[PDB]
Amino acid sequence: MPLSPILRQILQQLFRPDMDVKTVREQFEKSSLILVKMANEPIHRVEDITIPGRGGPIRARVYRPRDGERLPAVVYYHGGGFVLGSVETHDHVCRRLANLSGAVVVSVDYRLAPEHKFPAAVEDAYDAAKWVADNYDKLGVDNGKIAVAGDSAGGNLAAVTAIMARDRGESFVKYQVLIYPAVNLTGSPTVSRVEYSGPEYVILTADLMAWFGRQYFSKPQDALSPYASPIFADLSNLPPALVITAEYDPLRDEGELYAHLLKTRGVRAVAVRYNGVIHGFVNFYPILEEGREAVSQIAASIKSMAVA
Amino acid sequence: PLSPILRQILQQQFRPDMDVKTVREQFEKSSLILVKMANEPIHRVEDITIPGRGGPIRARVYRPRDGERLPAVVYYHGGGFVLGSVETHDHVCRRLANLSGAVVVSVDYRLAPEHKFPAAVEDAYDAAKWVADNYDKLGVDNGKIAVAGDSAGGNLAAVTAIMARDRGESFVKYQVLIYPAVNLTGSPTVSRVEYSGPEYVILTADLMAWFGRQYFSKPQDALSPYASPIFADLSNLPPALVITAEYDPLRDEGELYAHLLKTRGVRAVAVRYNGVIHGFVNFYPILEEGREAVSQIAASIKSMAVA
Amino acid sequence: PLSPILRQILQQLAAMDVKTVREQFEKSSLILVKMANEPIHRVEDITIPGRGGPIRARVYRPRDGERLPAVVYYHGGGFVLGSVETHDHVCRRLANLSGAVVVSVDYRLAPEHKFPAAVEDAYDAAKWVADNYDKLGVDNGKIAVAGDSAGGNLAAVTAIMARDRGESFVKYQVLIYPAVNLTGSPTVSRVEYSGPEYVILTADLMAWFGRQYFSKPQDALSPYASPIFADLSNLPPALVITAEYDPLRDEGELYAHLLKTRGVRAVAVRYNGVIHGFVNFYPILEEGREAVSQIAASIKSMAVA
Amino acid sequence: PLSPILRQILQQLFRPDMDVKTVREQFEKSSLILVKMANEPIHRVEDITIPGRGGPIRARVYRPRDGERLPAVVYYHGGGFVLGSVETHDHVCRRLANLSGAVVVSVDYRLAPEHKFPAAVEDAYDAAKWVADNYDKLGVDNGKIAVAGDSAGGNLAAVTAIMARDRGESFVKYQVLIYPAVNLTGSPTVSRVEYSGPEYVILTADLMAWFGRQYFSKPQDALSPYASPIFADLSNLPPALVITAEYDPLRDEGELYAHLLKTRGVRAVAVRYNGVIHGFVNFYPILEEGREAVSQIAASIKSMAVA
Repeated sequence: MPLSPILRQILQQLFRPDMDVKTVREQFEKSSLILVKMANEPIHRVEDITIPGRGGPIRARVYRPRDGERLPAVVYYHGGGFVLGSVETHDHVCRRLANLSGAVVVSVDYRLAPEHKFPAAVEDAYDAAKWVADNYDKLGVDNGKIAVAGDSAGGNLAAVTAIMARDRGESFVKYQVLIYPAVNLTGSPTVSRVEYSGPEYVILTADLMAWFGRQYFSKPQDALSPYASPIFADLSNLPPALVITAEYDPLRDEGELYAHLLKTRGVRAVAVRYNGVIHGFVNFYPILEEGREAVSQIAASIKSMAVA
Repeated sequence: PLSPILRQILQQQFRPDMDVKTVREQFEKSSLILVKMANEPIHRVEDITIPGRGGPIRARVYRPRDGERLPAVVYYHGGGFVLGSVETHDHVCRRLANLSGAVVVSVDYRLAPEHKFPAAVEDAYDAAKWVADNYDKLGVDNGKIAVAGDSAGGNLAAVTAIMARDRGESFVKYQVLIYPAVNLTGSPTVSRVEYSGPEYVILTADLMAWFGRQYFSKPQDALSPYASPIFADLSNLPPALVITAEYDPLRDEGELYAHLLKTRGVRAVAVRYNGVIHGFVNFYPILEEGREAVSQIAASIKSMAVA
Repeated sequence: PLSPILRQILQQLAAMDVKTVREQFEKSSLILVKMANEPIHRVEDITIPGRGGPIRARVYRPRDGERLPAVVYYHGGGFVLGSVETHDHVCRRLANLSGAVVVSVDYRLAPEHKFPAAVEDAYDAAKWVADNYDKLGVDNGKIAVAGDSAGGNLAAVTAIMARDRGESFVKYQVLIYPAVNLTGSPTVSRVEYSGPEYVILTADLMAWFGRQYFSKPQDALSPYASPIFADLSNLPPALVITAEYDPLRDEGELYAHLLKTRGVRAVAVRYNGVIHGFVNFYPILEEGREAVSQIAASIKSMAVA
Repeated sequence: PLSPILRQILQQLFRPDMDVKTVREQFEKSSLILVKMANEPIHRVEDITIPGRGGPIRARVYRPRDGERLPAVVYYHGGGFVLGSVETHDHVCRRLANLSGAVVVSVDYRLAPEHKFPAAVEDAYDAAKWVADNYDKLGVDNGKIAVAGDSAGGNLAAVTAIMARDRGESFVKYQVLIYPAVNLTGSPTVSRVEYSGPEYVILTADLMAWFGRQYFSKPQDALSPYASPIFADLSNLPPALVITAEYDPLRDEGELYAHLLKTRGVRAVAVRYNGVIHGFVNFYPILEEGREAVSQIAASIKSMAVA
């Protein structure tokens, strides 16, 4: 299927491996905020909290779409290659998710690389989800059940959080939504990785992916950890999964294989491919119909635990 | 790959010399097994008679809650233009109604070969138009009507939007096409040949050719845009959600239809469900993909996400 | 992903009545012909009496001998463009590598001669070669048909016509990214690779060719226009070459498959990283050289049979 | 779709706890059926002993015609680095020799588990270098040597080209990789999972995992570029022809390898054979795809068409 015409038009606008992390971070915030502002999403209540993690205080933003106790809970991890982003760059997606799902969304401001190498973000991701499950009365959410959700690098963090919970014999993760996740962080190529990582696709080029990996990892061998590459994990007894992939996305192949691999272990799991679009398309919902459709789908899937 | 549960299911005889009544009986019986295992509730449900140009059209109205000015979905069941009824898709409609908050009106359009094309197309338009016109008796909002259908009914849904468009009418605000047949000529796509071998069971080459013979008076009739909406003018059509399945003969054409809508300025989204075959939505009591699809469909209609 | 050198070849390609488009196709093709600079032992032009009048054909003979194998070749060009001259290099190289006499047919071009003018010429020339083997020094029982793109269509249709008459002079068919469905019925590849970025065969160019070829668009429904709708039984064994980034890729590969369903031995090979028309670029494109080498050797040994 | 006859061939039917010798016997026996039905002629053939670093290596020399300074092909049989011999691919080597005009030297490299990685790799390079060094004894042209191999043998061919390059040697002018394994880690591609279920028989998920356990001392060794050449520096390698199969687990990595070669300025062609599975070349007596492949490969070597 071809690129959606509008996306084709949006892509015609003009990164380097030598740029410093700070500059790239600032541009990614600036660019992200354009989308947030055009979304202009409402939210009934929102506040930032500090969650005590292993590596220090973790900032989280709590989006509450309505009044009431024992509300459903989503722990959300923003994308950005493990290097970029924050709760600010995905704020609109979280608000809309909250409002459509009726769930309290807790978006976790995990530690970024290269300052905090793998597994810093993984630790924060687990610590924050566990904190939400354990401190439900402070938040007015369900006792010790959450859905985990995230996009791209955040989809990795969602999958691995589920895995870490399973490895610790914890049962608080009830549902997982992986939005075009990176599940193999080794340098091993898939057809989609090579096919859609050319400069022409902009958002996730080969050069950028290589750069993210150099920031994320302290040593090559860490890419082989199942907490880095969850596609190498034992996938039994993981919670039901929705995996969203994009057609013209380097991570498409591995995303679709993860869903299948989940099923081979008897986990209920659905993979859906959005045609016509690139990696990261959910954040463009104000101007891409596919983004709106995905947020609708993700919300309703969480609300009813449709895959379970 | 095919979902593991689906591989087990697909393990196990249609003939092109079967008489329509037999195929109809077996289709209803199989379908009803799925309806029973779903065991869906509904607040209110009534069967009505819509007076169509070609005669009386039975429809089933599923009301999931109380209130006037509820949104509505006109639903067209699949079955090759030859099989099925409101009964065969009753679970899907109740579940759609419940999740969407919308009144679902499922249409028992006339079947081929007794009523060849364009009988069912004309009934599909009449039924949808009747729902619009009689919004008050239904307690539905005439400004919030969607059309939806699976397979052949996905065709009838798409064509109904076209028919309304051609008459300058605006009562279809949204269309959800669940693995629709949009090119009824024998022109192949890669998917049409790839997933139509006997081992896929549900929509085989033999089965497709047989539907075609039942539906049309002459094979050339498939060249009509009311038969093959992929050949229609597609401008000024309502926003569309197209659901496709990975292992589906109709996959390519449905994804192509979504794309062609976009090229005419119509907002449209194609989503492919991996590891599943044509017809998988009706299998939702046992396929997670099915449940996810109904969830997706209902929410997309409820919020008109694609618009 | 596209071959990098083919990226650079397309970036340098951007950088209309039929006459002008014809002349530009001729001029740029000749660049490739000259850079190939292929030798040939003997070459001369003949005049084949066809139903529609005389048909120019070029005979490439690679060696001395009577009873040589024969290939009737039909050039591409969307039924509107091209000539024996635009594909001279490909034909010379095919003959040298195969050892076969190649008879390239200068079939009548649209819009001057609408469908089925070229179909009629393609059949008449293939038959003439079969009938006139002695004056050619060829074996009338070792004739293959071959052609690229529109010429691929002509070769498939010529084989169908012979079949319809119960004639057996066509023993092998090599369809080089053929167009087998000329209707507006879409395939995924037709839409996927027909954007401006691919240059050689864009949607606009395909539509333009269709308007030139057909007197009315519904003529595409004829099985002599769209051989994918023909009965495919008892046709000669086939080699079908497709290109990965080609609108016609799906239908080419569908055609090979449907031959198999009817009991015809048939092989479909897809060349990765390349676009429609890649064979003619062989002097600067490794896929092109490989394809000519494969086609020539397949013909020589009738490997698929 | 699968070629209909291949669908038949497959339908006429390994377990991960079988011992190496039983699987070797069964592989040899079944291979020899195909060798017998080809019944290829050869002008001259004899077995020689090549002194490798790790000991004596049997090679079979197929000479298709008279003359000194004939071109040469060093050929490595497939079999997962565990099965096979010069015997199992004898027909393919004879036919390749006759069609190419080249002397073919099929190398009986050491098999795992007895001789783990990098035993076969060292034998492969040593045999090829020996051919280049002893060109006068074989009557070949030391400036027209190609490497070739199928599956595991395609890996060995690829890696031999890399080893020659790493030593500043230039005796490998051409490489033909027939559905090679170029990534021996457990990292998946779409094709690896898609076509590795039991219904494909020839190269299943269980068989692939079993081969990886035999070949490697420790699992990390697969990260070596001499085991997984797709991770190697690919600059300054010889021109490549890569043959893939549509319904093959190794399809994706094979196509990726040809492209990676291109990114480093090496001339390379990847061609996908449709309708067929891994190993299809050895089936040429009964598969048109097999005969076409042998024709293609031999002609490409003869003229060094990709160069």
